[PDB]
Amino acid sequence: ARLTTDYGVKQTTADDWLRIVSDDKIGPSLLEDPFARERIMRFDHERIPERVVHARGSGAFGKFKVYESASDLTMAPVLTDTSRETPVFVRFSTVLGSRGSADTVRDVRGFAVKFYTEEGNWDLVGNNIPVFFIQDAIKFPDVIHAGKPEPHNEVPQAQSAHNNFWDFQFNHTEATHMFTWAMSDRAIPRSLRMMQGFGVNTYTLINAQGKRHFVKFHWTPELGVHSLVWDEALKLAGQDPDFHRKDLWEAIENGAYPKWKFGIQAIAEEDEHKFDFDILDATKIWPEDLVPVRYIGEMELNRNPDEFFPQTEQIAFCTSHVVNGIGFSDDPLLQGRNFSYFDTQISRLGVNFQELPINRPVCPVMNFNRDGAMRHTISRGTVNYYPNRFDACPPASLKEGGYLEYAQKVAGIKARARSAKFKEHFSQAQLFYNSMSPIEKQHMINAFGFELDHCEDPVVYGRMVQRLADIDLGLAQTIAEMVGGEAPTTTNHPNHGRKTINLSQTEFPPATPTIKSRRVAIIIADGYDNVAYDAAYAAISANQAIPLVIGPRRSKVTAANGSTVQPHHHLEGFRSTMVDAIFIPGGAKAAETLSKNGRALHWIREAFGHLKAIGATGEAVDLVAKAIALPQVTVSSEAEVHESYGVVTLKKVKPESFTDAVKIAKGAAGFLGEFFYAIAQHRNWDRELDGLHSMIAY
Amino acid sequence: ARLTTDYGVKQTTADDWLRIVSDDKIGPSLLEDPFARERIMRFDHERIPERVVHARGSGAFGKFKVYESASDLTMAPVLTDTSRETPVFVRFSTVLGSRGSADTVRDVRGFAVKFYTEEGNWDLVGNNIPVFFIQDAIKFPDVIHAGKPEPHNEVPQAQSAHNNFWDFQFNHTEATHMFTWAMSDRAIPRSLRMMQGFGVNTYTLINAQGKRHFVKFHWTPELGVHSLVWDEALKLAGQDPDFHRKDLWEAIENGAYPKWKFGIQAIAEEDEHKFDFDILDATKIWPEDLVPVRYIGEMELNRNPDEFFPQTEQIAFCTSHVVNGIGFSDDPLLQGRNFSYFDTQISRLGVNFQELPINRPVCPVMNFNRDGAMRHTISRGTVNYYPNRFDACPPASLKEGGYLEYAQKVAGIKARARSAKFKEHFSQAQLFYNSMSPIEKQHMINAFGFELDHCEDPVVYGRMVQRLADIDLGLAQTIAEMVGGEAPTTTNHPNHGRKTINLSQTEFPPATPTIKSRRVAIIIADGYDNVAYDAAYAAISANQAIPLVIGPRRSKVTAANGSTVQPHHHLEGFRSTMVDAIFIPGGAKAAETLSKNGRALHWIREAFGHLKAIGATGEAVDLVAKAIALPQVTVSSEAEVHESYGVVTLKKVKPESFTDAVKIAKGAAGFLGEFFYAIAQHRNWDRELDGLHSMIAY
Amino acid sequence: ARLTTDYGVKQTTADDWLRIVSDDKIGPSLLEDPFARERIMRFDHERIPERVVHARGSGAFGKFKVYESASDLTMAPVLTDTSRETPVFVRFSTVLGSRGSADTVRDVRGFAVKFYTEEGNWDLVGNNIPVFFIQDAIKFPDVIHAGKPEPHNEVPQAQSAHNNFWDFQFNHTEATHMFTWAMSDRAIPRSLRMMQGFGVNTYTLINAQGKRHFVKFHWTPELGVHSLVWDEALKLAGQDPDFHRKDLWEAIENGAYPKWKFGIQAIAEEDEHKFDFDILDATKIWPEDLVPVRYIGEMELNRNPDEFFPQTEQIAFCTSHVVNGIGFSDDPLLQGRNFSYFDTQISRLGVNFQELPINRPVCPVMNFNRDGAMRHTISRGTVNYYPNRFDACPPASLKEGGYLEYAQKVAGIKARARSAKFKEHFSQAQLFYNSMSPIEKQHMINAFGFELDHCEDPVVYGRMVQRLADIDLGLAQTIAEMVGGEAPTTTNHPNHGRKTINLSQTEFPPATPTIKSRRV
Ligand code: HDD
Ligand code: HDD
Ligand code: HDD
Repeated sequence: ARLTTDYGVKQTTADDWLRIVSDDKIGPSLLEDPFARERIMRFDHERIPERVVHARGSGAFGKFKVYESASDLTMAPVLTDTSRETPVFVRFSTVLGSRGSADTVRDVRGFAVKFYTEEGNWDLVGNNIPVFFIQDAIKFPDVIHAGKPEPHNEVPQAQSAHNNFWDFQFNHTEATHMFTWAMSDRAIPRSLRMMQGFGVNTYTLINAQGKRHFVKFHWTPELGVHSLVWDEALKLAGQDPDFHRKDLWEAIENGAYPKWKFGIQAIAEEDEHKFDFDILDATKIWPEDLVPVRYIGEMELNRNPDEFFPQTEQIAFCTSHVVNGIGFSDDPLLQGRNFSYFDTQISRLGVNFQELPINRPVCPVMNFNRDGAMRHTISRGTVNYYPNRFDACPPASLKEGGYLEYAQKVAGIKARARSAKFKEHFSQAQLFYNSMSPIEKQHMINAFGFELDHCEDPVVYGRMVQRLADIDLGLAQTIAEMVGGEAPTTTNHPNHGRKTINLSQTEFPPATPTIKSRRVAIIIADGYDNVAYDAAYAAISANQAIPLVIGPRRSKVTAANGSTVQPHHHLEGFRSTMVDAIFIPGGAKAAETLSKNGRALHWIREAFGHLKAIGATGEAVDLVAKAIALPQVTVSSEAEVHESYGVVTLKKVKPESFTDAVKIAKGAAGFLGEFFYAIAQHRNWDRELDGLHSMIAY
Repeated sequence: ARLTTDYGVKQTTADDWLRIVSDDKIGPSLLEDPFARERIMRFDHERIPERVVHARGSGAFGKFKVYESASDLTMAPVLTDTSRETPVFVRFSTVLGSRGSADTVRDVRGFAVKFYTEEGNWDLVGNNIPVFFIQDAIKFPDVIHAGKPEPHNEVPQAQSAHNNFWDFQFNHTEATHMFTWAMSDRAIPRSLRMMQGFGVNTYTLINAQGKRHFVKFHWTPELGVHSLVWDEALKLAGQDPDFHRKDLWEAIENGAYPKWKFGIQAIAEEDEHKFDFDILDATKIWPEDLVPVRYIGEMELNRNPDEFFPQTEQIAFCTSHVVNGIGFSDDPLLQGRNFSYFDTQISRLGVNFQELPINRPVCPVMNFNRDGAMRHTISRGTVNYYPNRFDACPPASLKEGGYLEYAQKVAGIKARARSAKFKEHFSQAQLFYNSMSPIEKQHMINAFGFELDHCEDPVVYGRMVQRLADIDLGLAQTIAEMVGGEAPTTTNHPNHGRKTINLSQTEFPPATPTIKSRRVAIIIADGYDNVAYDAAYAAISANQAIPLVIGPRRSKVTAANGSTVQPHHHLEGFRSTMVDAIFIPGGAKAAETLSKNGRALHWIREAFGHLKAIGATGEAVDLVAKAIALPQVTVSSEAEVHESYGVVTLKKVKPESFTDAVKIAKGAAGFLGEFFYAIAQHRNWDRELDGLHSMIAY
Repeated sequence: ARLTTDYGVKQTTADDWLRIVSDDKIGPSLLEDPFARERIMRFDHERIPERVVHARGSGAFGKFKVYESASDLTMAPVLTDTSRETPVFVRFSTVLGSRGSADTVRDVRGFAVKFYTEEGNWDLVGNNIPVFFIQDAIKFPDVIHAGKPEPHNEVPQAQSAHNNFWDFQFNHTEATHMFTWAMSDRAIPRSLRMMQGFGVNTYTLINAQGKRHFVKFHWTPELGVHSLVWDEALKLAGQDPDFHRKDLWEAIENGAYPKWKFGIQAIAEEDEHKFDFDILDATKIWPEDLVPVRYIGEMELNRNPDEFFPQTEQIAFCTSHVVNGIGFSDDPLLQGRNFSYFDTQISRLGVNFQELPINRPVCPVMNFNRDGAMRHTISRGTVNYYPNRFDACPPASLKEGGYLEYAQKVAGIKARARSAKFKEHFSQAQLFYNSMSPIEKQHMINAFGFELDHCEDPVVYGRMVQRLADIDLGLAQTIAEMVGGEAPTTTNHPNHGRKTINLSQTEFPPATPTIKSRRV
């Protein structure tokens, strides 16, 4: 392999333009040089427009397969064939930010899946939140413009924390349910692999008998639903803007393929109008206590892209992409969406976007669509229209797999309006808030407090405080004292206190106790205990977790016994925000050095403040106890394992200390068991519920 | 094969949009319909920008091979390997007209060849005229804008016959030589298969020893150089705007692959400054009496495109495309061209145009050029720059085929100017006019007369008449009496009368006497002589010519003997302008009917006026004689074959009449032989030289 | 004012698509609706390609004026007229990051100024660092690709802290001087209003007598040169990615218009070859102890944009934009740059980009350039070429202000190579490091330590440790103990210890003691 021009001509150098030159005097560059001009021209035109929304995203290839046929609901083979595996590509994303914005901002997350079925491409373009801000697609530009950077100065980037966003939220009551979800932990996921996915809009399924069902699609992570805490999310946005992109890529590269269970909620054609809300209203969820989610399949991502730009950046999804057996409903949000995903590709990619490798279906494509810019397809023949004398490219009958258009009855008048049930805008917002656990309510309170603090206009946060009273009077009062304004004492939308299942993240734990893919920092310094170090390192690895050694330097650290190791990073190059938990082995010399290292003390205080599991043995126990300096947090004093607020310690290490079985469960006996259990729980919420984090500086 | 969307979903119909409908009442179309929107969207975006120049063109695939190695001049394998065949695609075109303009207008013709060599793509982007209007590329917009439709009203289409064109010709004397060629028969070729091709600019060749030669490339048709006459060219422009496109496609489909000999003119590096003119001046030819053309190869076109748009419309050529062993010179016209063919593709096709099938090289392409709109190429790897730690994609040394940049010495100052010899602008214009045969001079005179007649501004044609005196005083006078103005009696640029070889088309006859691919109309009517008909039809076919039967109707025509035939076209659907010659068999009843048919009489008079061969036997002889009504044109009276001005007749057909050998040569004995000889001569110029065409109304 | 379509038809609502509907049942949306389709279509096509480099940036309007005529160096009125004020628009930016990336990352900062002079638009497209990574423009794609997110996974965003960047730095020694500047505090400015600006390449000035001078342009902040500290810069990148954009907008809105002094370094045509380095080598600075900076003007930014997208996002600069009296040199980096700023606009904006309000000159434009996509200009007349019979749009003579092309002598051969003096790649890197104050050296050490820590390939940081020995042996040892690798004990490029003036930020304090614009 040797350097060539794009037209195949080999070149002798990639370092000099053709110019006039002499040993002692340089001259002008020549216009004639085709190699140089081509290099610069290709470079000059590398960029294409970013997606108008969901510009920041990461994707991977995978496979989908149903383990239970849904033939009773649909005749689409992708959902009925339990023997075939369907290839997919999934792109996750944020919504408001442009291409270089951070992964860990507070925002809705896109969850788009392209199913390359034998019957054509089916795209399920969803989000990690089940509802949306608006009921009619016509207002998408309004809500997006309001959330995006303000027009005069293009501030702020990838943030809803500003005047215009909250101005729209207050003035468009349809969005009430949505901004409640937006302030919940759902909007700051720990990993794209640890969040749900939803079709959001109401679609339809048609079976072999022609019977139709209205449906909602669900994706549920087998690792469970987990989130970051705000201070941590903001730090990561700067310290590692690629946190989620790297998290996904790393897991797949390590063989920890993320999986999701695929479920369907179905309502028979005949029961369309049997609910208090309109089942086609995208600002409404279908309470699972009324319509259960039926899980029938599983999807896993098992292969990273070969090259990001031609694949992840150029992939195009659209709600318009449906295969036989799957259809649309009169959902007024979905209806306008179909128009958009085709239209936008014209300028973002080009009219022939379906020819791009990543977008092409895996089955035969036959039609008379022709030409267009950058056309690669060459079609032989003298005819390009139907009907024609050769009966070339005839339509497919229904029996041959032709798309079945449900003959839905339609009656009414042409008008710019929605039906009666769409007028209800507060009930589910209250239901959602009511269903949140205490810690989740606290996080939402902190979110409103931060967001409205960043609204400079007293009219904006003042009005929002009034609106919050329509969700919960107590909530309004708390926010009012935090950001200003006056919380009303009454409301025309009383909160009756009902709650529902499967809304709180507490109802989505991992399929089984695990710490798979979690990152655990092992903090050391010269003189560390090689014994505790070796035990933890092996146990972390053997439990599919990632051990990351952090030391004062990234060259060499010497253990108390003389053995050495090269840490992965030094204390200044990384931060606790980047890991799931920290472990510090003993060694008097090491503990003393770390106790005088401000950066190290911060690692401990921050990990504590961010509610992460902390484990320490030997002399490191006193290090942690003194770093935290909280009487509420007790530690081991002898050879007994001790746990307090997710802080696991063992001061006196004995021969049996690391011989106990490693059981990831409540009330484990050994040190590693209890430590891993704290990690498996993701975060220690009691630490925050008891206000301990508020006492620490991090 | 069944109808599907571009994303692979089978459809049941291509005739109805999804709408609200009932048996007796139709309703509105639905926005949700993805199949219909995709159909219309693809259609809405089918067009791409036409080429800014040479927009109207036709192309085909073929092969090239040298039969004599030019290793003494270059080490480029494409010009030294006599055992390999190099695939090529050639696109011919006009210059000024937009996409739907006519093939047979008066204009320079493009002759672009893309050589898909094993060492990369080499493009020889030439024209059918050896020189150009300007010396510096910076003025291309000026000459093109002047010739193109005038800006205020966009008139006229594909014509140099208007004020602005001739305004520029007069004011920019560098163009004198060129407009002389433009008014010659070279600008109205009979077929793209019957014209020469030239690189025009001076290129360079470098051999294995590193020695360089300045060169000119030539393409010479084996069918010879032939042209149409003006009245005919204009009629065809309307009657069949695709005349040349069809001519090329038909010949190839019929197995008559057009061929050209490839030749090179070479001047040693050391003799660069040994001529009166600058050898890098594109407004100058290298007189073949001074520098002979060395023919070393042959190219043939043998395959029509599979689909016009993705291939012929999207192919991109550029002077920048050169392979090792071939280089550029300081030709100030060529220098700027190199910049243009890359630049223009950005908007016409797209930055990734080299990825299109038709443009891709046939050898490996390896470099770090990346991304860009509509990117199909996927490159695995973590590096995309040089130098890199994996030494990925290193440059090729000269021994490995790396492009050799000649270390040409350069000395002077930075300035917007040309050197001394470039200042000569009239000598070769005179040489060209002097070298033209009498008939060619007459055709040029008629051209200037027609072109200037179409110039509304007295200042424009008035000045041009003055300029013509700088070419030939007699020419100026003749044009002045034809279009107005006052021809000067003197000139500061005397024409010394010298002539040179290989300029007149008379010096480019076919490789051997032939009528291959020529079209011959056989005009009949009920009662025609089946004998003469059968004889001519078989002889035409057996000599690789195309017999086209033309009758009063296109259903059935009955011969005098009762046999029948269905003509290819009726008299009103075709015209003599579309064929090379006409033949009319006998049959008293047929001749009588045709003698009273105005359209038929016109076929004869027009064929005569356009100088085409006319053959007739039996009763058709009197038909032709009376249709032409010229004493100067004599015809057979007995059983003897008679020829007069390309009109071949035989009044009394005998058993031996069609048993003579068919010899295409001067003074043949048989009727078919003499008739075919007249056809092989292309046109009868004596007919025009003696003013016989002027006596006929057609 | 009432809601209308783009074609002027008033609408009754912006909340509902036209559909089939009844009091109790909603129906499908109608295809016929032009108002709704137009709303969504305009929205669907709002975005245009971001700049291939310097995608993240912020700008403002201002004015420039020379207080001392430089007529001895040039006859360009913008630099000789002390009575006129020249309007300008300035866009500041980072280099590697895409549009939504953070303001406070470690990176070179772009400092582009468009001068709307009466004699045409003059753009001075500079950076906040005086030198560059490469000597020949042909390698721009290499250094940019190396620094940008790696191709397979598009990681990391707006950071030089990764394998490929440091792989290129080590392997292309021309970049040694540059990466030293990149690790200094210059790459993490506290404010765009507190950093210098440099033309970087060597330009030329021609006076009324036709005499030429080779020059370097300088912008020096009156508030002084100040920087953030790393931990702070990283936190801000997440806590307020618009920190610099807001800093600039706020200051201007509050009436604290940022100012810069404009200076010129000039070398007479005759002394072109009198230095150890080639004066046209962009990897070299002209030591101010050898060639002093002559300050002659001042520029201030005093007005924020009316709308970011049509102005700040769409503005196009190019080194090709020079007015009479200002020209180019054979600087092999500048030479290729001229080609690029015109070419890239074709896909980023469109061929008629010069018609956009923000790009249009303030003086008459007359030529025969025509058509092109989205053409707004309408030209009356039947002629569009030169020469023509009406002598329409004739050229301007030199006395009439026509651009003066210096008749520079040129002699040599056509070849892909640079001259002798370009071969020196380490001297100034050492000079720069030597000139840094103790605190600045410490910050650079911390930078190398952080950057190389983020290089996963032992070969990458291992080689860089070896390269650092060519700058300073002590530096290499310190970095080696911080990130790994083995610091060599010797070097073929000894550091002689010489220092020079005006490199350390300590030599650029505010014009006068102040806390103006500071937040407390
Ligand atoms: C009619 C306009 C409209 C409406 C009402 C919505 N969107 Fe949308 N969306 C677009 C118009 C759009 C778009 C402008 O057409 C985008 C960006 C560019 C593109 O390719 O598609 C897009 C992309 C886009 C993506 C990114 C696909 C990718 O990764 O490329 C996701 C995940 C969603 N949308 C999700 C949703 C959800 C869950 C919605 C609420 C039910 C929603 N969108 C309503
Ligand atoms: C610098 C500008 C310039 C100059 C001085 C010329 N041309 Fe050119 N030509 C172009 C700029 C151009 C172009 C604008 O770049 C075109 C049209 C679009 C395209 O692809 O290439 C083109 C196309 C084009 C084609 C058509 C290739 C095809 O079939 O696509 C031919 C045959 C020529 N040119 C021939 C010539 C000859 C024989 C010239 C005189 C020696 C000449 N051109 C001078
Ligand atoms: C030949 C390629 C090339 C080279 C060698 C450089 N650049 Fe460049 N630069 C471009 C090719 C480019 C570009 C690709 O054409 C850009 C981005 C898109 C655009 O409009 O211009 C650009 C933009 C760009 C901008 C942003 C203008 C804005 O705000 O829009 C600045 C400040 C610079 N460059 C500064 C420099 C400096 C100080 C350089 C070293 C002396 C340099 N560039 C070398």
